[PDB]
Amino acid sequence: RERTVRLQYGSRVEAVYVLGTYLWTDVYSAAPAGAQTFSLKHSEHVWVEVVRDGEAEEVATNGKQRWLLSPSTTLRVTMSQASTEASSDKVTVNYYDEEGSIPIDQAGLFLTAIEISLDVDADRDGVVEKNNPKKASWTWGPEGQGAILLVNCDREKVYSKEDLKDMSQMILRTKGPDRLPAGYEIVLYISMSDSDKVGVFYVENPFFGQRYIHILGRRKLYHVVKYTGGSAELLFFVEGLCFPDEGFSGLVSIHVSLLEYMAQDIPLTPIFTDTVIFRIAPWIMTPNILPPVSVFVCCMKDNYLFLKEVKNLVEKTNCELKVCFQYLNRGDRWIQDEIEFGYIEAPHKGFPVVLDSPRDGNLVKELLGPDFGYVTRSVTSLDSFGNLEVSPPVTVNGKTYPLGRILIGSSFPLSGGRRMTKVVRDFLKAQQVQAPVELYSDWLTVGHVDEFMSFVPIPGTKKFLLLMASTSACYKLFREKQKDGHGEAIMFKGLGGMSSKRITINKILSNESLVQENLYFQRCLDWNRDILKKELGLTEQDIIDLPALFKMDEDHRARAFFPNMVNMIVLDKDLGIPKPFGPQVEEECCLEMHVRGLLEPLGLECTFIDDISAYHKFLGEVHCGTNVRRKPFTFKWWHMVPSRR
Amino acid sequence: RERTVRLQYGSRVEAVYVLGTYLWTDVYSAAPAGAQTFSLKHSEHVWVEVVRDGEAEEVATNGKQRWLLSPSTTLRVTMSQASTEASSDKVTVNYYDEEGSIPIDQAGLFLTAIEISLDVDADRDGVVEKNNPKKASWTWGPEGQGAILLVNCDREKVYSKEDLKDMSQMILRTKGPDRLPAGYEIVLYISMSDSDKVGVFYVENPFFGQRYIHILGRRKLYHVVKYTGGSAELLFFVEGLCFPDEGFSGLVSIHVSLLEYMAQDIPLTPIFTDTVIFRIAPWIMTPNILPPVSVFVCCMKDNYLFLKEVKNLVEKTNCELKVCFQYLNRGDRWIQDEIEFGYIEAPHKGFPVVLDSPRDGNLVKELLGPDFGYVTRSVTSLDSFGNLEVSPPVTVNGKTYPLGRILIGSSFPLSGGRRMTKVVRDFLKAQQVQAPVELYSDWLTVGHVDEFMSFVPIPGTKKFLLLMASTSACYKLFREKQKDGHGEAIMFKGLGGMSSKRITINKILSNESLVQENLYFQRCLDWNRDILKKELGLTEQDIIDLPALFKMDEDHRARAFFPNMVNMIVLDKDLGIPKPFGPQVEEECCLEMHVRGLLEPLGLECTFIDDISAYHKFLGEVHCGTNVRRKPFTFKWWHMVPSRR
Ligand SMILES: [Ca+2]
Ligand SMILES: [Ca+2]
Ligand SMILES: [Ca+2]
Ligand SMILES: [Ca+2]
Repeated sequence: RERTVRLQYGSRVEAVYVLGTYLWTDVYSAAPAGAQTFSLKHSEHVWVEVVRDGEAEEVATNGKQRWLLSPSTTLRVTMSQASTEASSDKVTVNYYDEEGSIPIDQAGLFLTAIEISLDVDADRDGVVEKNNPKKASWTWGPEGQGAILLVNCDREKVYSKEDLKDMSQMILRTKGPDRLPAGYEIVLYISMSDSDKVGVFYVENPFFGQRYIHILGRRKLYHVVKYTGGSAELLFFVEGLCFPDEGFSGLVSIHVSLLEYMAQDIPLTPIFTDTVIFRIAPWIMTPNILPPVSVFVCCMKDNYLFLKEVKNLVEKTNCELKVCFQYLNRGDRWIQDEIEFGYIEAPHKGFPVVLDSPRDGNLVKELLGPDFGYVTRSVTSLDSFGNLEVSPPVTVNGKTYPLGRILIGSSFPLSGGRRMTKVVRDFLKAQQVQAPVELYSDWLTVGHVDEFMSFVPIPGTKKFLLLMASTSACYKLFREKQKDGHGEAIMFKGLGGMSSKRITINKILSNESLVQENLYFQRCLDWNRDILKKELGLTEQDIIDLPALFKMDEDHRARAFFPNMVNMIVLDKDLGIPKPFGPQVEEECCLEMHVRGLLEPLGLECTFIDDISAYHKFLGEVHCGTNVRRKPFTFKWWHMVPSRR
Repeated sequence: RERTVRLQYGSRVEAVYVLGTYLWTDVYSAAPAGAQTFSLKHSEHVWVEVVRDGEAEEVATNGKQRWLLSPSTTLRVTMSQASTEASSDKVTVNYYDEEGSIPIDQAGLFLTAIEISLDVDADRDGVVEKNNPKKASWTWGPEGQGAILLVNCDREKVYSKEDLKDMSQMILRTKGPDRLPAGYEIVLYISMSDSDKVGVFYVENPFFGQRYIHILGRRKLYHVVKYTGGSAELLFFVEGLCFPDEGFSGLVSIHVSLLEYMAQDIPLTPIFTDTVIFRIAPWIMTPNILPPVSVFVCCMKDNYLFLKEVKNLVEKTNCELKVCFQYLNRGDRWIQDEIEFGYIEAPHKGFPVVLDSPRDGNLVKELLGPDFGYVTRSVTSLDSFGNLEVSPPVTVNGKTYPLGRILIGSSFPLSGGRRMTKVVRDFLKAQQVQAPVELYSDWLTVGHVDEFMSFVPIPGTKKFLLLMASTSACYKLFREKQKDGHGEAIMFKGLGGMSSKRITINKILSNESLVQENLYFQRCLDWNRDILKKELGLTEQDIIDLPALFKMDEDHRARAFFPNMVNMIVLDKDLGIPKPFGPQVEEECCLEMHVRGLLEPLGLECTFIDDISAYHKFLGEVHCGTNVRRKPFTFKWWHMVPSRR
């Protein structure tokens, strides 16, 4: 970093020198007319080279050497240490005419050397290293570098060092004498565009106590920073205001400049500028294979079997159970549909962050606990978080997705069908590290991917399975039981509001239109199976089909005939599975027995959970919801190398 | 690419098979209840494997082999050649119960195999290869791949193959029997977002002649494509509608799908989809080192010396001269300020493309010739193309910029000064391949980088120089001439409207405020010198300083005292340099002689061009403009690897 400083014809030049740079100095312009040669002297801590046509020669502090004056003969000036009060740092040039050895004039350069570095933790260990030479760039991957910012997820003032504890540190390190020379100041600044992406806090007046003031952000694009002599550090705390999105990459920049005062009405000159970049950490979703921490449940207060059975399930684990009831502004599934658990992470810190999309809007929301960051937002059913899932880590065609891939239900491109809102799809895409895939959920009345699919770990391995609803599996099973003489076996036993229908296996198998409707739904399921296999790199060995059955509405879309078992609580080996209420054979539900026969040999332990008995019947709607909060991946997101956007 | 096709319990399944895929087939669901084992037969061109728990075994066309029925025992079906009218492609499965060897039922799969591939020239040689396996991705670099589109720069109808000659080809290649089976169609489509980025043309009815119809673009997101039997190719022509910009990466996608008809009011199912991506080629600027083709000039019709001298200059070269006059809607420099020559290139074709920003707006604009593509657009003087330059190819800190870097004049970030409009800055940035740098032009009244800087090739080498205006150089020269006894030497000789001012070297050197104003301007120049050296990787050996002098206005901004020599016509070794009208010493302009002494030893040939005499004086404004159209770089832009955006 070479900087231009010219000796002034007929005056001394005084300049601040910033360590890490060096000066090239024109001595030729300040030479009086008619002068021929020049010599120079300089102080102990200034290094001076004479550079003639690109060839550099170090010069002593007081020599008598002379050089011909010439536009192509210049000085190179460097200093390796900042000035103190004991410093007189200078270079003096004397000029000579053709005749005689006594100087006819002299021009000089008086220097004050200071160290200025805006430092961040670019090497991502949680401590702010000195002047990381890569701090002005942000690169992905294990060898990648540059500092990370967390969004402030907790929804002109004064803050202590406690309130800012979760933000990122940025330190302005300086070294120099008691004061900057006359006409200089130091200024921290950001662009107008970044002003809604970040905020920066600082103690403006530490003699009055440490009261952190917001100095950069909305409406404040610059802040003059007071210079302290000697070795000094100013500590700033930095927060992100928003996640990456359509139009925002996640990258922001903060600058510090030493500015020189020219004159009134003249802008100040940026003598030196140092830049750090941050990337705001993306919101990341947790798949079913990650260790469960807490199980969240919502239901009506009187659904007693559901609560007892969920509690019994969780007691088999080390998880905590959190019970929530219904609310005026929210659907009956809201803990599943309106709330999504995810996390954010920086080298120094991370925490869980909940996305909230209340049906009727927000009316206070925690009630979820202080441990969570919280982010709240013409909508269709496809906008629900029931329509959002994420796969376990996969590798596809040699490309690794170490954080898994987000799955979103949609309709065929030319179908004119429903689609999750663009703003939410754009958000998920912009987080980049989960590389989302759209599935086809629009053949379902409600239109949620969690109605037809889920993932479970295979106990005692690092592998997993895709679970798919299958109508073909159900028809096969019922046809077998009928052939076995079980055709009169009744479903919905114990649901009094279903009894008059007297639904048996025979009655189901003889309903011709229902058969055709379910062949079609199987085609819809299989279309998904194929996308999942392609985009997750799965084979048929990775998939288990659970029996399901649907009825068709007037839009030709599906709703559950009996509860969808695939939407289940996965806590490692233990699975809470919705109780299907299937046909009773030998006083056991043939659906429950079939599912156990598929899952148990893999060491998966099945517990059927009754969420419908309290309602006396089942019309395709479930009035309860569950959500599991999980430990984040061990893999650090910033070690991923995502495809070029 | 594995696709799910199930045998149907109690019916035959007919399916289209697309080459490049294969089917996995469930035979277990179609088995009657109570059946134990199955066998199979198949035709000559269908390959069938029995896959038991992931282990695959090829099966003969007619064997007697039997396998136990089981959900985990499936078929894998592949075909390597498309069907003809002579084909009967089929797989038949027979089912058996426990007792007896005669089949109790049979299910079968009748196949029609077709080839479908949407092909583009992804390997960038100008010919459309068959099914490039990378055609759905776009990667930069010499080993990079994916197809390139040109914007249509020539500003519900019918077109011949002639009008579309400059667009990109895309070919849908198919192979199959006389017709698709009942209930299938083929559809080309694009997203709504891409609908303003592209257009696609096709002959809908070739029996009526080849009349190309616009089938995809604004308002048309899909087009049903007629299937022809046998080996067939449908030829599409594709055009880009716009350059990359803020919010548009340059990437677009086109899809073709085989859709299956389900039933009325049911959306059609996308059985197979093939995708090609295009990148729209960026607009690229030509630096002064590229070979000149044509020189464009504008002036008033009576500036005779300018025209004669420019003509004489161009006659020393092989370039063409194009003379343009003044227009009601345009400034006097418009060929320089409102017009910018650049080019676009695709593997098959490229041409020059002019950016047009008329002062008062457009009132027909060519008049520049048919050989050029043409693109026309609260503005300040910084928005002028006089404020836009591009460097020769450089390497900086090991990073190559094989196309050079675009340079744009601006003001200091905190200055509240003028800045080129965001839309234009965003455009230049989005082209990506010239990686623009902002300089400081706002200390100039007009505020154009071309007032203070330019580039010239060094004859007989591959190197170049940066030319910088220097007030220090001028003061040095005048002080020498004064010391030499030339203080009364007069400037502006022959300009009658300057005579009464009687400006001499003495009069200039004694004006104290003008000295201080020009020291300041030199600081502005040097601030630029430093940015240029940093961002272009230049040393002091790459720079020559030309003497310049400015006067200051009420805003503290600079205008030329005498014509700025740095803004010059560079045609290889020959430089048209504005005639400065400097002080006469020994009947030669000391400015002209000084400039010759700097440039000539490098083999640069200097010609001074008088653009001001026709006006009788010089107030800082130039009434003529020039622009040089050049050959594009030999380096292909798509071979560059730009930084992640
Ligand atoms: Ca660190
Ligand atoms: Ca969810
Ligand atoms: Ca090709
Ligand atoms: Ca220009």
